Amino acid sequence: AYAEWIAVKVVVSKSIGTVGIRNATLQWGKFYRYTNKDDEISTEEVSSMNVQAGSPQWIASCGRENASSGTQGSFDCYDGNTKMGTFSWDDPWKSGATNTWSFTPASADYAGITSGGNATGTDIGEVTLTLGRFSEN
Repeated sequence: AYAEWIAVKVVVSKSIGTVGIRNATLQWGKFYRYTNKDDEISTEEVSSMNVQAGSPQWIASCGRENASSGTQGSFDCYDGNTKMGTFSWDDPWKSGATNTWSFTPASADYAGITSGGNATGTDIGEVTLTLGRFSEN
């Protein structure tokens, strides 16, 4: 249902400049133009987004309307040709389960730090994903 939703704020550091959102996939639900759940966006369009440092953009997904299922999917983040990592989430419809989400870095050259999100809510809600390029101390 629409009540199961996540919205990911993609924050690109000046250490990267531009992040390509690629390889978006959904096991359940749809993508939508935040904040309007009726304005569906294709997986191809999400997978064409370029996010610029200083101007965050949102990737939002919800369950299909009136469906007894939630939203579950992923997208990849790229620095040019180089994979940075993958953001994934699971927001089930049935009660008695925990919502999950994560960024998994492809290497220690990049990090994606998350803040916010409801682990036990009907919805995950808003999660901020802050992406940067790093070197070992």
